[PDB]
Amino acid sequence: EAIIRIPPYHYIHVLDQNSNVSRVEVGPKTYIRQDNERVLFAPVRMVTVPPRHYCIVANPVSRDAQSSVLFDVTGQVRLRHADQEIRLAQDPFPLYPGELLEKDITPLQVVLPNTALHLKALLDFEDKNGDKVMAGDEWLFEGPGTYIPQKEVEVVEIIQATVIKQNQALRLRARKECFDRDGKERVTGEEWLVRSVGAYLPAVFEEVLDLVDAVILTEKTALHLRARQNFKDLRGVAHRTGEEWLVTVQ
Amino acid sequence: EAIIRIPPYHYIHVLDQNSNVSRVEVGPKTYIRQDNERVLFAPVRMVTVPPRHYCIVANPVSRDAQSSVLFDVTGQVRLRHADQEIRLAQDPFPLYPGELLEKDITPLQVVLPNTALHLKALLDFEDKNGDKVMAGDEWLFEGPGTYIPQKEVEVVEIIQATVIKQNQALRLRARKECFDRDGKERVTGEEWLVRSVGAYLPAVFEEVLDLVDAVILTEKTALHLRARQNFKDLRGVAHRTGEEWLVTVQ
Repeated sequence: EAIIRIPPYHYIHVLDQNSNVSRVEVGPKTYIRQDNERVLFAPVRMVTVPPRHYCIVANPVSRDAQSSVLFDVTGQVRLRHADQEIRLAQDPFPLYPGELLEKDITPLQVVLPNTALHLKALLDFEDKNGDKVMAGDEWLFEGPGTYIPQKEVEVVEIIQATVIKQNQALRLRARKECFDRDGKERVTGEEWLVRSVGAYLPAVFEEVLDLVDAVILTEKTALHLRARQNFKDLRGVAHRTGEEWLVTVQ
Repeated sequence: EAIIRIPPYHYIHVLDQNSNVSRVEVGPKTYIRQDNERVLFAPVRMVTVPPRHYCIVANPVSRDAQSSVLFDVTGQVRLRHADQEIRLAQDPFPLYPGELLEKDITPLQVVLPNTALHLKALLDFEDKNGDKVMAGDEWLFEGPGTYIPQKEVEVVEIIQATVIKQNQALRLRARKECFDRDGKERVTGEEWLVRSVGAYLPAVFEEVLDLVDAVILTEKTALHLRARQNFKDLRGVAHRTGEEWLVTVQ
């Protein structure tokens, strides 16, 4: 039918095959078609973003300073074919020609007060504070809050804060050379021990091992152990790479 | 038949295939149809919301400041394709075109005076008090009362208040790092003990374990126990990670 026939917050792409300038006809209206405004698709609803949600739209539209959707000399929509635009809660924005929906509408990303997101940047970019973000930096999203899902970052995994009970410690194994909470250089595979009571939130590098509990030392017993390598114990005694000594209640 | 023929609080969608501006014709009347007001469905009743009930309507209608159902330049109803509207007790509101009923009319949500709802937000939003609600926060609906079923929140489970009899205690296991009723940081898996007599309402994080009863200590007997880890008992005595001592009537 030559008459195209639109519901209210709907829009269709008219294929002006005198120019193929496919342009969104934001409804609603009894738009009339010559074969210079050829309709492409159906009156399907094309749902929008509910509050505090996000949708991933392929090939978004380039926007000027006033956030206006630009058109070129022939009237075709100015696109970002090789970009992405994270659309938060907003009106039923017209899907301009080229604008494809990669990910349909999805709920926002939530972290529990003691979980963390391994926020891996996939693409080099600059954060809002604007200091530096390398193409693949690792930074840990903190506890209670909500992250804004961006196109340049990827949530590889959710990191549950492993719990360090008293008389228990976490055998942390870094897989890259870096620092720790205390501040001494932690190298790859160097298993170190943190005794801070609580739910020690693992960093981007700490591979969590088993929770080692403190052995039980009454005056009836003494722990006979061998040092695997040079270090200084909690009491402040230098020990060699295999010297066997006793730790007691004293 | 060219005559459409409506009962009183009924309404039908007329498909103006000169514009397909499907618009609700709120009855009742002897509306007459050219093929520019094409009827879509039947005089089926389309029940409304009884008092203190709620219905979930897909694709609700956008409303202005005066809560008027808007129309666009061609007269098609202004919809919220990507939103929800919780309809409380109200009149037989016209189901405008696009407006679908996700959940049919259902009774309101009730909590017994000592049950609780694990109110999980599915979507990021702001509560009525307006401080902050992250996308997936956990807050416990309290006792005797009624919650308003919202689109942004989900009742995962009903939480029966587990009962702590005297000489009994609850072995609470948090699965996230957080605080407790007393106020000390409770980390994941750290089983702690609450001795407050009553029906201790479990929090959003407390996984309830078995109810441990107080052992029976007459002067005839003494409880010989070993401490699993460093702590301070109720009497205020530091105990090591395996020191075995006796607790008596004294």
